[PDB]
Amino acid sequence: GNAACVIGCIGSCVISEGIGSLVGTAFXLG
Repeated sequence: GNAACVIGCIGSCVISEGIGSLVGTAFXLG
């Protein structure tokens, strides 16, 4: 997980509308 993914995870759970933001941090990868 790069530093860029961390910043994205901050607003990934919203655009992804997943179960939990904690899981959105994984999207940072792919």
